[PDB]
Amino acid sequence: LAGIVQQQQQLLDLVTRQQELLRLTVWGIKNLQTGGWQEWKRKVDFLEENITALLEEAQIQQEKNMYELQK
Amino acid sequence: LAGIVQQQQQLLDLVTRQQELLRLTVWGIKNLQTGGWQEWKRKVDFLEENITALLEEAQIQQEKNMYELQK
Amino acid sequence: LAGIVQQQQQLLDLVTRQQELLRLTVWGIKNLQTGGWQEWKRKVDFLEENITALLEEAQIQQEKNMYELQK
Repeated sequence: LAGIVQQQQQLLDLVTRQQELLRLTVWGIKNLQTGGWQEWKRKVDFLEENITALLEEAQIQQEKNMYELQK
Repeated sequence: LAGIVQQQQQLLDLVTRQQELLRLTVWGIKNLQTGGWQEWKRKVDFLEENITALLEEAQIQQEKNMYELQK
Repeated sequence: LAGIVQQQQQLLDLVTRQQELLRLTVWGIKNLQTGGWQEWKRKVDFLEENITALLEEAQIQQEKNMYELQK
């Protein structure tokens, strides 16, 4: 199971890095933009906040899984 | 294994949410755009369709894993 | 554990496909862009390189996990 848990850490790191890149693409689009943009912004803001929260929760679950593994 | 299966659900939720954000960034780029854009669109369309299909398959696999766990 | 390992492959495939889509959105933004863009580019380049490396590492870990499973 150590390999499976390690793979989950690698996937978590990948999703975290992809979120960093997504944040940059959103910044880029907002910078180029300055219709339906008002609502676009509201949705993007919700997703960014929600994903950030989910990453934190996934990190906590990773730690619990590692704890149960190490114990 | 319950924690590992739960972590897979959290990663699936993260990728799903990131796809929602990606769909919005693609919408934003298309809106700003209106060269090599014709082919860019074809590739983006393929990826969006393929990822959507993969998310469905991952959800089904998650359910099967949860079933085997619960049983 | 076969189902869990298979689910990790599905998540890896999802993240890989999302990276392909992210690469396209970055290309699109760069094409539309032509301030803080110089640094934006430096950060995006770092993330693209780092994520590519992480995908390779995740693929290797997937293979090791599958090996231990098959053996």
